[PDB]
Amino acid sequence: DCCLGYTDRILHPKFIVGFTRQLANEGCDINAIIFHTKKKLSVCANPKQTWVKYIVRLLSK
Repeated sequence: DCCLGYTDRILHPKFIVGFTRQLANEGCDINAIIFHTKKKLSVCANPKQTWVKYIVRLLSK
């Protein structure tokens, strides 16, 4: 259950209903933002990307 890398497919804000964080010091070797959909389809994203931070920002508003 660790993200081993990041999606390079588009992250569509309208389909994303929340996220979970993966930290490189809790079991897994890299940090990741895991977005998920209504369907609970999950996708690994790069925490350092501006677009990822933005969506996280949008969910928290």
